[PDB]
Amino acid sequence: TFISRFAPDQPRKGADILVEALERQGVETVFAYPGGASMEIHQALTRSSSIRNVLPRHEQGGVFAAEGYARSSGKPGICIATSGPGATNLVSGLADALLDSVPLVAITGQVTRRMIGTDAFQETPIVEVTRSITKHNYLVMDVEDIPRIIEEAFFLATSGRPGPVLVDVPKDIQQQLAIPNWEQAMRLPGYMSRMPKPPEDSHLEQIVRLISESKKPVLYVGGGCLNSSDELGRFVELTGIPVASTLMGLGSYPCDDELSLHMLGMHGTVYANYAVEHSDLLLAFGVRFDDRVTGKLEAFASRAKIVHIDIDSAEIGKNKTPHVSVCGDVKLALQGMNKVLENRAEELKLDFGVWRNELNVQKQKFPLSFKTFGEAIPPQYAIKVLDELTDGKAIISTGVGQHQMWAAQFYNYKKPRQWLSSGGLGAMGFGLPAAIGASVANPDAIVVDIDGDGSFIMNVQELATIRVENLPVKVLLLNNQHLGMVMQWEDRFYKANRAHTFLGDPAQEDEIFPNMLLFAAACGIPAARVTKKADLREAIQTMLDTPGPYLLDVICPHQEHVLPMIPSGGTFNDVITEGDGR
Amino acid sequence: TFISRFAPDQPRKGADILVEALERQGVETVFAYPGGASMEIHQALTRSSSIRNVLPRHEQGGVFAAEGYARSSGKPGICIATSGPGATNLVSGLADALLDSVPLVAITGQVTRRMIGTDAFQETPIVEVTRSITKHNYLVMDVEDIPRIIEEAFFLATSGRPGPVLVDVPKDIQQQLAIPNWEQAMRLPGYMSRMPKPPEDSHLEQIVRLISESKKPVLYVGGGCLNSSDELGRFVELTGIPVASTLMGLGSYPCDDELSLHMLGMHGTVYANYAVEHSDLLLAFGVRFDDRVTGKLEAFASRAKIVHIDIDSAEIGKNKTPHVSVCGDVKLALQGMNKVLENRAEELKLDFGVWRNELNVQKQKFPLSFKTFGEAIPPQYAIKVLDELTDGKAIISTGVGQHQMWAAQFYNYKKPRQWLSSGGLGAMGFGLPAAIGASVANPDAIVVDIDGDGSFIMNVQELATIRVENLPVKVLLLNNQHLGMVMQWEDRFYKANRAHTFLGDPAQEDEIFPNMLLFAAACGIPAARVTKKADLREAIQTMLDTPGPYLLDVICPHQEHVLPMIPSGGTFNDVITEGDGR
Ligand SMILES: Cc1cc2nc3c(=O)[nH]c(=O)nc-3n(C[C@H](O)[C@H](O)[C@H](O)COP(=O)(O)OP(=O)(O)OC[C@H]3O[C@@H](n4cnc5c(N)ncnc54)[C@H](O)[C@@H]3O)c2cc1C
Ligand SMILES: Cc1cc2nc3c(=O)[nH]c(=O)nc-3n(C[C@H](O)[C@H](O)[C@H](O)COP(=O)(O)OP(=O)(O)OC[C@H]3O[C@@H](n4cnc5c(N)ncnc54)[C@H](O)[C@@H]3O)c2cc1C
Ligand SMILES: CCOC(=O)c1ccccc1S(=O)(=O)NC(=O)Nc1nc(Cl)cc(OC)n1
Ligand SMILES: CCOC(=O)c1ccccc1S(=O)(=O)NC(=O)Nc1nc(Cl)cc(OC)n1
Ligand SMILES: C/C(NCc1cnc(C)nc1N)=C(/S)CCOP(=O)([O-])OP(=O)([O-])O
Ligand SMILES: C/C(NCc1cnc(C)nc1N)=C(/S)CCOP(=O)([O-])OP(=O)([O-])O
Ligand SMILES: [Mg+2]
Ligand SMILES: [Mg+2]
Ligand SMILES: [Mg+2]
Ligand SMILES: [Mg+2]
Ligand SMILES: [Mg+2]
Repeated sequence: TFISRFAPDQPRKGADILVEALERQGVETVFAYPGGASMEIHQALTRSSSIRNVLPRHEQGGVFAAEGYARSSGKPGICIATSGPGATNLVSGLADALLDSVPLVAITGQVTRRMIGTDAFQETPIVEVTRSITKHNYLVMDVEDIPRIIEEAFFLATSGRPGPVLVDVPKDIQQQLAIPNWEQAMRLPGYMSRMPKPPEDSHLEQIVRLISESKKPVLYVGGGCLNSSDELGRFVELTGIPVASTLMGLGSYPCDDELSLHMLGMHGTVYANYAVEHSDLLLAFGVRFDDRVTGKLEAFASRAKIVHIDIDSAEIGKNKTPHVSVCGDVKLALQGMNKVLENRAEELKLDFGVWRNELNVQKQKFPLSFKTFGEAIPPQYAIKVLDELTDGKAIISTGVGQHQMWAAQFYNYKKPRQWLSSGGLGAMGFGLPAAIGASVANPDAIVVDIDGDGSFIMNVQELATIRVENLPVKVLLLNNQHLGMVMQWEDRFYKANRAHTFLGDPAQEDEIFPNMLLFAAACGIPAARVTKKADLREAIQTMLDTPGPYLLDVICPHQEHVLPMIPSGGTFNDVITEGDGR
Repeated sequence: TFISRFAPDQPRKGADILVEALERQGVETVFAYPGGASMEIHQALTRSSSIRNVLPRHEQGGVFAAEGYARSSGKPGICIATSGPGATNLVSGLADALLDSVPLVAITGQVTRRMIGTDAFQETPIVEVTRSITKHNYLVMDVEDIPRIIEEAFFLATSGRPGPVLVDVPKDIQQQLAIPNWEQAMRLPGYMSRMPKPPEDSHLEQIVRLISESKKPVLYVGGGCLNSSDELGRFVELTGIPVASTLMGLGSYPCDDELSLHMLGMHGTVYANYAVEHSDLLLAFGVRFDDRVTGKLEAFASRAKIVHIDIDSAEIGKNKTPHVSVCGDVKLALQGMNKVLENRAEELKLDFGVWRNELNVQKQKFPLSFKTFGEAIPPQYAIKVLDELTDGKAIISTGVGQHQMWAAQFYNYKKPRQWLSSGGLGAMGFGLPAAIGASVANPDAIVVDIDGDGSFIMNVQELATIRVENLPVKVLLLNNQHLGMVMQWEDRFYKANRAHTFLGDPAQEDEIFPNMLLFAAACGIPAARVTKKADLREAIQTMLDTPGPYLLDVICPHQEHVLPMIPSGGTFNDVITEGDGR
């Protein structure tokens, strides 16, 4: 039973209705940056005792923080911005949350209704702008629609395939007094009828049937399984099928397990891509068959019966035509198949040890390899040390680039929602604010931002947010003085011709630039730089043991390449297993 | 006669056609940030000897730099970004350039044509997103359309009412070889027929007629006069009409002149708003009648014959219905009226000294006033010192907030395109990157960023750009530890209830946070902080005399308010002339 701060017959500002609507949704944390068109909302936020605001230094940092809050908890992330430039600064985050299916609710202020369309001060048609990069958006035209729209927004952002929902609120609606009707019925008749049903036993038994008939089965696990950790693990015990995970599904099945094929795809392991290439049954659970994973669609699992389970009917058969499909919650589908596999255990006699050995041979012959050059710190080894000293229990957020892939390869995530990384959009500057949101969602957790010197500096202003909010955010900065991922493609396909990929100072060419330690110093964050590989273990240990925020500038040779690499649009026979920029 | 780097019969990559298309447009500087979908363009940029790339650290910094390049030169600014997150990071700049009518050409990379619509890697419908916040945009579907689209883009961005034009280029189009046809005809038949004609002598003589019949004429000069500096000055000699300028038109008529009413509007001087309130002839040249200037439209120039000259027919009569209108270039309209006023000089006998004295009385009774508290540095006085030591010849870019208004009030700009500030959108984080673009456009000029501690930190990452590019950018940081403009509205209309407007550290409440000097130190920029008013003159002099970049942290008491202030939607009789937050 909810307790309001106002009488049931007492009129209150629309902004106070908006905030209370968040309270009834269980919202404890918001990332709001104030502005002229949203001052009423910020005033109403101070009157709330249950909602905490984490003030960022940039609205892109605010929405990225809401993402980290969401990806690392399963809750929806809530960011609030003002009209005009405040709203447009959320755009990268909205498109990011859409492509990665992150539950997110963005509230933007707006000019008064009579000023809309008149090119008013700090006015942009944010609804018209964001319609193609959100799951849905609203323009509140009456104060009485606030309780219904906010309920629909949270329902749409979290149910089905999650995504971002933007709610544009004009200033006059925030000031207008009203008595909210919390018993309103949502106007989502078509969307709720389109919601998938629990999976039938008919479809589930045909899948278990195909599992017994198969001799080379591979699990293709993606971001749709982040809530099916236990159900997937139980499913693997009953089948023994190896698990190949995507960049988004990392942690769903423990990466340190003997049945784990780790990540597959363009920068996936050689054995994971081998398993899918030579499989006869591909169990695609919670994936969307991205070109980063498949490459050439005709050659991806070219001799496999493809079972695809997805809660979005639009994804089933979009890129890869499956044999058997199940449109519904993969969590329920695993529960139904676990009871079938458990009762009919002795009837099926499932044993794929021959197929597993065929893959375990590939593990030994083509594992994840990195080269150590003298005393220079290899970034892969730096991440592996972070895995050890944290026991694989840390929440890892990353930027985008070489360091993002190495954080995916050389860290063994044991649970889902430990791995926070922009996959679909691939937005740099994501790691640091996402670490902020993850730490507020998980205060007693180890949050480490494995960032790159290009990505880190983009939203470096959020270091101020980390200190002011006193968040124990660790920044493992893998500094290579380059836009490494773009530099790697320059070495491979453009004869190492540098096209504006060096981030340092050409005058002082051998000096590390900028001095990221002084960025942390400016915001009162203790920092340190480690260059020699011997000091690396003690440096990372100091970062973890030192309470509060900490930045560790880990210098790395820039000639490193992410391996292995399947070129874009290529097949498994085009995999690059060796080579760098030397 | 243009000289190509390729034979007229030699095939070349579409990216090389794109870059050469820029060369034929006279483009010398671009602000490009590389990414996977635009690597071909960046490779083609290195082959160009005439086009320089200024690599920012954030694409929002890139587009804002293109704005400063444009507003401070009259040329179009050119920014280039990759697909997905690179493109979405341009959004705030595009909407900014649209509302302020800044000539700007944005080029975004895109996934290959066959991948569009498939939710591909780093794909966003940037054309669908930006259609409502650009003058026009394109999606290049064939390599042969590049020479025509780039020509149309620059023509649309610069002709008529300027604005931003985005050109989305897929990756396969950049790689495809072709022989460009530079003699292509632009497909803009309706837009060119809609282009305004030179003004008729019929309309111009009726204006001069109304000038002689008027006894209280006021000039309402805005951003449309930035290229009519001489024509407007000559027009004032022949009429003697006082000049009230907008936030965008600052510098069109010298602010230090005896006929200058300085800025009018919400935060405009008392005498400028008085002149418009009690005028009988309002010569609105190059304005759009913003609510920041008019407030309540019915009371704005309620007893004045309104002559409106604008190159956009959509603006004539949108908010304020005029008596006489001229749809065309105000530069030509002034030339035509100057010949009429010069020949018929003795016939007209123009003398408004009675009206000028009525205003000069208001200048003495209600001037721009600031209060000095002990030794605390008043920001107004700090800007006035910058005016002295630079002789009013510096290029000033600002953020958005209290410091933006004080930079508009207490600096006497002598020429147009010295004042670079986000007016319509009002985007924070604009000053520092715009200063970058202005310095590259005007290397031998004094470029000073009068930024606020909130705005400055948003795009603080561009300090690295300033050092790497060795730009003599001065940063006059007016640090008040608050979001001052939002704080001012809290004091006036919300009983000084702080709603997330303090930017410092609440733990160390009296410590200046963050330490902006260390931000400059991180990027190898010499910096200094001045707190006592006595040291202010020497500190600013050191900033100017020290070659290269320099950051000056000017600490100011946060209780200052921007005065005078006409509340939003109010009239002249509601002007607030005194008060602060103490
Ligand atoms: C530089 C870079 C390199 C990359 N290279 C790789 C790579 O090598 N390998 C790789 O895997 N990724 C890579 N990516 C990321 C890639 O772009 C995609 O993010 C990823 O390939 C696709 O993730 P996904 O298949 O799990 O689908 P997601 O984006 O995670 O979407 C989840 C899917 O499952 C469905 N779903 C969601 N919830 C449920 C539910 N409860 N029940 C049932 N279904 C549900 C959804 O409808 C959706 O289709 C890279 C990214 C970057 C930036
Ligand atoms: C915090 C804040 C406070 C502000 N308060 C004020 C204030 O007090 N006073 C103020 O003035 N502004 C203020 N503004 C800015 C305000 O929002 C607008 O930018 C400004 O009021 C309008 O500028 P403008 O009238 O010159 O039109 P512009 O935006 O500069 O547009 C130029 C107009 O002239 C036309 N035009 C362009 N070129 C030509 C040409 N060659 N020939 C003929 N016509 C042409 C265009 O069609 C257009 O209509 C403030 C901004 C902020 C961020
Ligand atoms: C930025 C807010 O925009 C608006 O809401 C707005 C826009 C156009 C006309 C009237 C209003 S209003 O009268 O409904 N409200 C304001 O104008 N608020 C406002 N807040 C701040 Cl902090 C500053 C400002 O102008 C400088 N104006
Ligand atoms: C980010 C570029 O996006 C694309 O162009 C793209 C998208 C989807 C499918 C194929 C391509 S592609 O084969 O036409 N080109 C690439 O995929 N380029 C690319 N560049 C970098 Cl530097 C990295 C990368 O994947 C990590 N991919
Ligand atoms: C520029 C770019 N990609 C294009 C790009 C541009 N801008 C954004 C916001 N996102 C992306 N993905 C990359 S992956 C460079 C990464 O550089 P980094 O942050 O220092 O990481 P690393 O050097 O390990 O590759
Ligand atoms: C938050 C805000 N306005 C809302 C806002 C939010 N975000 C952006 C990008 N732009 C704007 N205009 C202002 S004007 C605060 C200005 O703070 P400042 O940069 O330190 O300048 P000052 O303190 O002098 O007002
Ligand atoms: Mg289908
Ligand atoms: Mg790097
Ligand atoms: Mg009209
Ligand atoms: Mg930034
Ligand atoms: Mg400030």
